[PDB]
Amino acid sequence: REASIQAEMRTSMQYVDRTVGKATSIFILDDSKFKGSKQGLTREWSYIGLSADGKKVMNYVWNKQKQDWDVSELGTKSLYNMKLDLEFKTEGAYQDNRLISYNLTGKYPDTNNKLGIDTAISALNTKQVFSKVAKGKKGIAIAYRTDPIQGQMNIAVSFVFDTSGSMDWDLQGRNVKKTGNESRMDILRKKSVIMIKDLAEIGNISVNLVGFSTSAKYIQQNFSNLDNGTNTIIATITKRENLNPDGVTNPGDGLRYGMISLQSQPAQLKYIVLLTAGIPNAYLVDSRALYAGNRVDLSQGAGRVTFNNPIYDLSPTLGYEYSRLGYDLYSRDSITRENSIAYAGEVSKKFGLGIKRVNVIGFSGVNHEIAYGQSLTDRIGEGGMETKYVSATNEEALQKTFSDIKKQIQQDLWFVSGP
Repeated sequence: REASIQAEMRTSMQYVDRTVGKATSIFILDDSKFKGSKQGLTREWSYIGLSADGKKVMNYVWNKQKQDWDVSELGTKSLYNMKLDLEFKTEGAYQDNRLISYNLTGKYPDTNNKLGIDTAISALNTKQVFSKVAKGKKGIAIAYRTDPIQGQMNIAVSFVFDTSGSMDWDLQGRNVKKTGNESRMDILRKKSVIMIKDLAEIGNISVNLVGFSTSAKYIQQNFSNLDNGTNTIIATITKRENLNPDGVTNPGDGLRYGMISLQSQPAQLKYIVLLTAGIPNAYLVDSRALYAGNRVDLSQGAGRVTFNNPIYDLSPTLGYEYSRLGYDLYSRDSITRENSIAYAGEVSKKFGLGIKRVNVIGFSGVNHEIAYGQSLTDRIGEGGMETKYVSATNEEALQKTFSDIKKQIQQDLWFVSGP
Protein backbone atom coordinates (compact mmCIF):
# COMPACT_ATOMS: atom_id res chain seq x y z
CA ARG A 1 0.00 0.00 0.00
CA GLU A 2 2.17 2.86 -1.31
CA ALA A 3 -0.73 5.33 -0.96
CA SER A 4 0.87 6.37 2.34
CA ILE A 5 3.91 8.12 0.83
CA GLN A 6 1.78 9.66 -1.93
CA ALA A 7 -0.66 11.07 0.62
CA GLU A 8 2.35 12.30 2.60
CA MET A 9 3.69 14.36 -0.29
CA ARG A 10 0.14 15.65 -0.83
CA THR A 11 -0.05 16.74 2.80
CA SER A 12 3.28 18.52 2.31
CA MET A 13 1.95 20.37 -0.73
CA GLN A 14 -1.13 21.29 1.32
CA TYR A 15 1.17 22.86 3.91
CA VAL A 16 2.97 24.70 1.10
CA ASP A 17 -0.29 26.17 -0.22
CA ARG A 18 -1.29 27.12 3.32
CA THR A 19 1.96 29.06 3.78
CA VAL A 20 1.95 30.60 0.29
CA GLY A 21 -1.64 31.86 0.55
CA LYS A 22 -0.49 34.11 3.41
CA ALA A 23 2.34 35.63 1.34
CA THR A 24 2.24 39.15 -0.10
CA SER A 25 5.02 38.66 -2.67
CA ILE A 26 6.28 35.56 -4.48
CA PHE A 27 9.51 34.83 -6.35
CA ILE A 28 10.34 31.55 -8.11
CA LEU A 29 14.05 30.76 -7.60
CA ASP A 30 16.43 28.30 -9.26
CA ASP A 31 19.80 26.55 -8.88
CA SER A 32 21.47 29.97 -8.65
CA LYS A 33 19.54 31.55 -5.78
CA PHE A 34 18.84 28.32 -3.87
CA LYS A 35 21.31 25.46 -3.79
CA GLY A 36 19.82 23.93 -0.68
CA SER A 37 20.65 25.28 2.77
CA LYS A 38 21.01 28.94 3.79
CA GLN A 39 23.70 29.15 1.09
CA GLY A 40 23.20 32.45 -0.77
CA LEU A 41 19.86 33.07 1.00
CA THR A 42 18.85 36.74 0.71
CA ARG A 43 17.95 38.85 3.76
CA GLU A 44 14.32 39.30 4.87
CA TRP A 45 13.04 36.72 2.34
CA SER A 46 11.59 33.48 3.67
CA TYR A 47 11.87 30.42 1.47
CA ILE A 48 10.32 27.03 0.69
CA GLY A 49 12.90 24.66 -0.84
CA LEU A 50 13.82 21.06 -1.54
CA SER A 51 16.52 20.87 1.20
CA ALA A 52 20.20 20.80 0.10
CA ASP A 53 20.41 17.03 0.62
CA GLY A 54 17.16 16.37 -1.25
CA LYS A 55 14.68 14.39 0.86
CA LYS A 56 13.09 16.73 3.44
CA VAL A 57 11.07 19.53 1.88
CA MET A 58 12.53 22.51 3.76
CA ASN A 59 10.88 25.82 4.76
CA TYR A 60 13.20 28.64 5.85
CA VAL A 61 11.52 31.53 7.71
CA TRP A 62 12.86 34.94 8.79
CA ASN A 63 13.22 35.35 12.54
CA LYS A 64 13.86 39.14 12.21
CA GLN A 65 14.87 39.13 15.90
CA LYS A 66 18.04 37.04 15.80
CA GLN A 67 18.24 38.12 12.12
CA ASP A 68 18.40 34.53 10.88
CA TRP A 69 16.47 31.82 9.10
CA ASP A 70 14.64 29.20 11.13
CA VAL A 71 14.95 25.86 9.39
CA SER A 72 11.75 23.84 9.75
CA GLU A 73 10.39 20.59 8.36
CA LEU A 74 7.52 21.04 5.92
CA GLY A 75 4.39 19.50 7.35
CA THR A 76 5.23 17.40 10.39
CA LYS A 77 6.24 13.87 9.27
CA SER A 78 9.21 12.46 7.34
CA LEU A 79 9.02 10.17 4.31
CA TYR A 80 10.60 6.71 4.19
CA ASN A 81 13.88 7.79 2.58
CA MET A 82 12.52 8.69 -0.86
CA LYS A 83 14.24 10.78 -3.56
CA LEU A 84 12.25 13.99 -3.99
CA ASP A 85 11.91 16.56 -6.79
CA LEU A 86 9.91 19.78 -6.46
CA GLU A 87 9.06 22.34 -9.15
CA PHE A 88 6.99 25.55 -9.12
CA LYS A 89 5.58 27.34 -12.18
CA THR A 90 3.35 30.32 -12.99
CA GLU A 91 0.35 28.78 -14.78
CA GLY A 92 -1.42 31.93 -15.94
CA ALA A 93 -4.15 33.45 -13.80
CA TYR A 94 -7.84 33.31 -12.85
CA GLN A 95 -10.09 36.44 -12.79
CA ASP A 96 -7.59 38.69 -10.94
CA ASN A 97 -5.75 36.01 -8.92
CA ARG A 98 -2.51 34.45 -10.11
CA LEU A 99 -2.10 30.68 -10.35
CA ILE A 100 0.88 28.61 -9.22
CA SER A 101 1.49 24.96 -10.08
CA TYR A 102 3.36 22.90 -7.51
CA ASN A 103 4.74 19.67 -8.98
CA LEU A 104 6.07 17.16 -6.43
CA THR A 105 7.46 13.86 -7.67
CA GLY A 106 9.79 11.21 -6.28
CA LYS A 107 11.65 7.97 -6.94
CA TYR A 108 13.12 5.53 -4.51
CA PRO A 109 16.81 4.83 -3.69
CA ASP A 110 18.37 2.58 -6.36
CA THR A 111 15.14 1.72 -8.24
CA ASN A 112 12.85 3.01 -11.01
CA ASN A 113 9.16 3.68 -11.81
CA LYS A 114 8.83 6.84 -9.70
CA LEU A 115 5.57 7.89 -8.02
CA GLY A 116 3.80 11.15 -7.95
CA ILE A 117 1.16 13.78 -7.51
CA ASP A 118 0.74 14.89 -11.15
CA THR A 119 0.66 18.70 -10.81
CA ALA A 120 -1.36 20.85 -8.44
CA ILE A 121 -2.78 24.33 -9.09
CA SER A 122 -3.00 27.02 -6.42
CA ALA A 123 -4.37 30.54 -6.75
CA LEU A 124 -2.58 33.21 -4.76
CA ASN A 125 -4.36 36.05 -3.00
CA THR A 126 -1.88 38.66 -4.28
CA LYS A 127 -0.52 39.96 -7.60
CA GLN A 128 3.16 40.59 -6.72
CA VAL A 129 4.46 37.28 -8.05
CA PHE A 130 7.57 37.06 -10.25
CA SER A 131 10.00 34.45 -11.55
CA LYS A 132 13.78 34.66 -11.06
CA VAL A 133 14.63 31.55 -13.08
CA ALA A 134 16.33 31.73 -16.47
CA LYS A 135 17.11 29.94 -19.78
CA GLY A 136 17.31 26.29 -18.73
CA LYS A 137 16.28 26.21 -15.11
CA LYS A 138 13.13 24.81 -13.48
CA GLY A 139 12.23 26.82 -10.38
CA ILE A 140 12.99 24.65 -7.37
CA ALA A 141 12.56 27.11 -4.48
CA ILE A 142 10.02 29.76 -3.52
CA ALA A 143 10.82 33.11 -1.90
CA TYR A 144 8.25 35.29 -0.15
CA ARG A 145 7.54 37.82 2.61
CA THR A 146 4.62 38.64 4.89
CA ASP A 147 4.90 42.41 5.15
CA PRO A 148 5.82 44.66 2.18
CA ILE A 149 9.43 45.58 1.46
CA GLN A 150 10.04 48.24 4.10
CA GLY A 151 11.32 50.86 1.66
CA GLN A 152 14.00 50.43 -1.03
CA MET A 153 16.16 52.31 -3.56
CA ASN A 154 14.74 55.46 -5.18
CA ILE A 155 13.72 55.96 -8.81
CA ALA A 156 14.46 58.95 -11.07
CA VAL A 157 12.31 59.81 -14.08
CA SER A 158 12.98 62.46 -16.75
CA PHE A 159 10.05 63.58 -18.93
CA VAL A 160 11.44 64.69 -22.31
CA PHE A 161 8.37 66.16 -24.01
CA ASP A 162 7.91 67.55 -27.52
CA THR A 163 7.03 71.26 -27.69
CA SER A 164 7.13 71.84 -31.45
CA GLY A 165 4.53 73.42 -33.74
CA SER A 166 3.37 69.90 -34.58
CA MET A 167 2.01 69.83 -31.01
CA ASP A 168 -0.37 72.79 -31.42
CA TRP A 169 -2.59 70.89 -33.93
CA ASP A 170 -5.08 68.06 -33.26
CA LEU A 171 -3.94 64.49 -32.69
CA GLN A 172 -5.41 63.73 -36.15
CA GLY A 173 -3.38 66.65 -37.50
CA ARG A 174 -6.30 68.91 -38.35
CA ASN A 175 -6.23 72.61 -37.48
CA VAL A 176 -6.14 73.91 -33.90
CA LYS A 177 -9.17 76.25 -33.86
CA LYS A 178 -11.04 75.00 -36.94
CA THR A 179 -12.15 71.94 -34.91
CA GLY A 180 -13.59 71.61 -31.42
CA ASN A 181 -10.74 69.30 -30.42
CA GLU A 182 -7.91 69.79 -27.95
CA SER A 183 -4.34 70.24 -29.12
CA ARG A 184 -1.81 67.44 -28.57
CA MET A 185 -0.24 69.67 -25.94
CA ASP A 186 -3.48 70.02 -23.95
CA ILE A 187 -4.12 66.26 -23.91
CA LEU A 188 -0.46 65.69 -23.08
CA ARG A 189 -0.86 68.02 -20.09
CA LYS A 190 -3.93 66.13 -18.87
CA LYS A 191 -2.47 62.64 -19.35
CA SER A 192 0.90 63.67 -17.89
CA VAL A 193 -0.76 65.05 -14.77
CA ILE A 194 -2.65 61.77 -14.39
CA MET A 195 0.65 59.90 -14.78
CA ILE A 196 2.29 62.08 -12.11
CA LYS A 197 -0.58 61.45 -9.69
CA ASP A 198 -0.61 57.67 -10.14
CA LEU A 199 3.21 57.63 -10.30
CA ALA A 200 3.76 58.81 -6.71
CA GLU A 201 2.02 55.60 -5.60
CA ILE A 202 5.38 53.86 -6.11
CA GLY A 203 7.00 55.91 -3.36
CA ASN A 204 10.67 56.93 -3.34
CA ILE A 205 10.51 58.38 -6.85
CA SER A 206 11.39 61.80 -8.26
CA VAL A 207 10.63 63.19 -11.73
CA ASN A 208 11.86 66.26 -13.62
CA LEU A 209 10.56 67.94 -16.78
CA VAL A 210 12.56 68.64 -19.96
CA GLY A 211 11.09 70.18 -23.08
CA PHE A 212 12.48 69.93 -26.60
CA SER A 213 11.71 71.95 -29.73
CA THR A 214 14.21 73.60 -32.13
CA SER A 215 16.40 73.18 -29.04
CA ALA A 216 15.98 71.66 -25.57
CA LYS A 217 14.77 73.58 -22.53
CA TYR A 218 14.52 72.67 -18.85
CA ILE A 219 10.91 73.17 -17.80
CA GLN A 220 11.80 71.87 -14.31
CA GLN A 221 15.51 71.03 -14.03
CA ASN A 222 15.23 70.09 -10.33
CA PHE A 223 14.20 66.50 -9.58
CA SER A 224 11.34 66.97 -7.11
CA ASN A 225 10.32 63.91 -5.10
CA LEU A 226 6.58 63.31 -5.37
CA ASP A 227 6.62 61.96 -1.79
CA ASN A 228 6.85 65.59 -0.58
CA GLY A 229 3.81 66.77 -2.54
CA THR A 230 3.24 66.12 -6.24
CA ASN A 231 1.67 69.59 -6.67
CA THR A 232 5.17 71.02 -7.17
CA ILE A 233 5.42 69.37 -10.60
CA ILE A 234 1.75 69.42 -11.69
CA ALA A 235 1.76 73.21 -11.39
CA THR A 236 4.73 73.62 -13.73
CA ILE A 237 3.00 71.15 -16.06
CA THR A 238 -0.29 73.04 -16.16
CA LYS A 239 1.43 76.45 -16.09
CA ARG A 240 -0.19 78.10 -19.11
CA GLU A 241 2.79 80.39 -19.67
CA ASN A 242 5.54 77.82 -20.18
CA LEU A 243 5.41 74.61 -22.22
CA ASN A 244 3.79 75.86 -25.43
CA PRO A 245 4.47 74.45 -28.94
CA ASP A 246 7.08 76.27 -31.05
CA GLY A 247 9.89 75.25 -33.44
CA VAL A 248 11.17 72.11 -35.17
CA THR A 249 11.65 68.65 -33.62
CA ASN A 250 15.17 68.17 -32.17
CA PRO A 251 15.19 64.97 -30.07
CA GLY A 252 18.98 64.91 -29.61
CA ASP A 253 19.06 67.97 -27.35
CA GLY A 254 16.11 66.70 -25.32
CA LEU A 255 17.84 63.37 -24.79
CA ARG A 256 21.05 65.16 -23.79
CA TYR A 257 19.31 67.29 -21.16
CA GLY A 258 17.28 64.40 -19.76
CA MET A 259 20.18 61.94 -19.62
CA ILE A 260 22.51 64.46 -17.98
CA SER A 261 19.88 65.35 -15.36
CA LEU A 262 19.49 61.63 -14.66
CA GLN A 263 23.25 61.08 -14.41
CA SER A 264 23.33 63.75 -11.72
CA GLN A 265 20.74 62.13 -9.37
CA PRO A 266 21.75 59.31 -6.99
CA ALA A 267 18.73 57.02 -7.56
CA GLN A 268 20.12 53.72 -8.86
CA LEU A 269 17.01 53.28 -11.10
CA LYS A 270 16.91 55.99 -13.78
CA TYR A 271 14.29 56.25 -16.55
CA ILE A 272 13.57 58.58 -19.48
CA VAL A 273 10.08 58.95 -20.93
CA LEU A 274 10.42 60.67 -24.30
CA LEU A 275 7.38 61.90 -26.24
CA THR A 276 7.60 63.02 -29.86
CA ALA A 277 4.83 63.88 -32.33
CA GLY A 278 6.76 64.57 -35.51
CA ILE A 279 9.49 63.33 -37.82
CA PRO A 280 12.94 64.32 -36.46
CA ASN A 281 14.32 67.28 -38.41
CA ALA A 282 16.93 69.09 -36.30
CA TYR A 283 20.26 68.75 -34.50
CA LEU A 284 23.04 70.71 -32.79
CA VAL A 285 26.68 70.54 -33.86
CA ASP A 286 29.91 71.35 -32.04
CA SER A 287 31.57 74.74 -32.48
CA ARG A 288 34.33 72.92 -34.39
CA ALA A 289 31.92 71.98 -37.19
CA LEU A 290 31.76 75.71 -38.02
CA TYR A 291 34.73 75.55 -40.43
CA ALA A 292 34.83 76.11 -44.23
CA GLY A 293 31.91 75.36 -46.55
CA ASN A 294 30.61 72.70 -44.17
CA ARG A 295 27.40 74.62 -43.40
CA VAL A 296 25.04 74.78 -46.39
CA ASP A 297 22.54 77.56 -45.67
CA LEU A 298 19.39 76.88 -47.72
CA SER A 299 17.31 78.49 -44.96
CA GLN A 300 15.84 81.34 -46.96
CA GLY A 301 15.93 79.42 -50.25
CA ALA A 302 14.78 75.84 -49.59
CA GLY A 303 13.93 76.26 -45.90
CA ARG A 304 16.79 74.32 -44.27
CA VAL A 305 20.43 74.43 -43.06
CA THR A 306 22.63 71.33 -43.18
CA PHE A 307 26.17 70.25 -42.33
CA ASN A 308 28.24 68.04 -44.63
CA ASN A 309 30.49 66.61 -41.88
CA PRO A 310 28.45 67.03 -38.68
CA ILE A 311 30.30 67.05 -35.36
CA TYR A 312 27.36 66.58 -32.99
CA ASP A 313 27.38 68.79 -29.89
CA LEU A 314 27.86 66.28 -27.07
CA SER A 315 29.52 68.58 -24.52
CA PRO A 316 28.06 68.51 -20.98
CA THR A 317 27.72 72.30 -21.24
CA LEU A 318 24.12 72.80 -22.40
CA GLY A 319 23.84 75.75 -24.77
CA TYR A 320 22.10 76.69 -28.01
CA GLU A 321 23.20 78.90 -30.91
CA TYR A 322 21.36 79.33 -34.20
CA SER A 323 24.69 79.23 -36.06
CA ARG A 324 25.23 75.65 -34.78
CA LEU A 325 21.78 74.36 -35.77
CA GLY A 326 20.91 71.96 -38.58
CA TYR A 327 17.26 71.71 -39.58
CA ASP A 328 14.68 71.04 -42.29
CA LEU A 329 11.40 72.87 -41.67
CA TYR A 330 9.63 70.67 -44.25
CA SER A 331 11.08 67.40 -42.84
CA ARG A 332 11.60 66.22 -46.43
CA ASP A 333 15.41 65.97 -46.48
CA SER A 334 16.59 62.44 -45.72
CA ILE A 335 20.09 63.70 -44.86
CA THR A 336 18.82 66.04 -42.14
CA ARG A 337 16.46 63.32 -40.85
CA GLU A 338 19.20 60.69 -40.60
CA ASN A 339 21.52 63.19 -38.91
CA SER A 340 18.81 64.22 -36.45
CA ILE A 341 18.39 60.58 -35.46
CA ALA A 342 22.15 59.92 -35.31
CA TYR A 343 22.44 62.91 -32.96
CA ALA A 344 20.17 61.23 -30.42
CA GLY A 345 22.09 58.01 -31.00
CA GLU A 346 25.44 59.57 -30.05
CA VAL A 347 23.83 61.45 -27.15
CA SER A 348 22.42 58.21 -25.77
CA LYS A 349 25.73 56.44 -26.34
CA LYS A 350 27.53 59.01 -24.17
CA PHE A 351 25.07 60.25 -21.50
CA GLY A 352 22.99 57.07 -21.02
CA LEU A 353 25.19 54.80 -18.88
CA GLY A 354 23.17 53.87 -15.79
CA ILE A 355 19.75 54.18 -17.43
CA LYS A 356 17.44 51.22 -16.95
CA ARG A 357 14.97 51.97 -19.74
CA VAL A 358 14.04 54.62 -22.29
CA ASN A 359 10.36 54.75 -23.26
CA VAL A 360 9.68 56.43 -26.61
CA ILE A 361 6.03 57.43 -27.06
CA GLY A 362 4.85 58.53 -30.50
CA PHE A 363 1.76 60.66 -29.82
CA SER A 364 0.12 61.49 -33.15
CA GLY A 365 -3.06 60.84 -35.10
CA VAL A 366 -1.25 61.44 -38.39
CA ASN A 367 -0.14 57.96 -39.48
CA HIS A 368 3.22 59.26 -40.77
CA GLU A 369 4.26 62.00 -38.31
CA ILE A 370 5.43 59.16 -36.02
CA ALA A 371 6.79 56.89 -38.74
CA TYR A 372 10.33 57.15 -37.31
CA GLY A 373 9.51 56.57 -33.64
CA GLN A 374 10.62 52.94 -33.86
CA SER A 375 13.74 53.96 -35.81
CA LEU A 376 14.61 56.65 -33.26
CA THR A 377 14.03 54.18 -30.41
CA ASP A 378 16.31 51.59 -32.01
CA ARG A 379 18.98 54.24 -32.62
CA ILE A 380 18.81 55.28 -28.96
CA GLY A 381 19.11 51.58 -28.11
CA GLU A 382 22.77 51.73 -29.17
CA GLY A 383 23.48 53.24 -25.74
CA GLY A 384 23.14 49.81 -24.12
CA MET A 385 19.92 50.27 -22.14
CA GLU A 386 16.43 48.83 -22.39
CA THR A 387 14.37 50.72 -24.99
CA LYS A 388 10.62 50.40 -25.62
CA TYR A 389 8.77 52.17 -28.42
CA VAL A 390 4.99 52.65 -28.25
CA SER A 391 2.50 54.58 -30.41
CA ALA A 392 -0.52 56.38 -28.94
CA THR A 393 -3.10 57.47 -31.53
CA ASN A 394 -5.84 58.63 -29.11
CA GLU A 395 -6.26 60.07 -25.60
CA GLU A 396 -7.29 56.66 -24.31
CA ALA A 397 -4.22 55.07 -25.88
CA LEU A 398 -1.93 57.73 -24.40
CA GLN A 399 -3.32 57.19 -20.91
CA LYS A 400 -3.04 53.42 -21.39
CA THR A 401 0.64 53.63 -22.26
CA PHE A 402 1.37 56.03 -19.39
CA SER A 403 -0.31 53.66 -16.92
CA ASP A 404 1.55 50.69 -18.40
CA ILE A 405 4.84 52.58 -18.04
CA LYS A 406 4.07 53.11 -14.36
CA LYS A 407 3.27 49.40 -14.01
CA GLN A 408 6.59 48.43 -15.58
CA ILE A 409 8.41 50.85 -13.26
CA GLN A 410 6.81 49.20 -10.23
CA GLN A 411 7.69 45.74 -11.56
CA ASP A 412 11.34 46.74 -11.98
CA LEU A 413 11.35 48.12 -8.43
CA TRP A 414 9.78 44.98 -6.94
CA PHE A 415 12.09 42.72 -8.98
CA VAL A 416 15.32 44.61 -8.25
CA SER A 417 14.24 45.19 -4.62
CA GLY A 418 13.74 41.89 -2.84
CA PRO A 419 15.46 39.08 -4.57
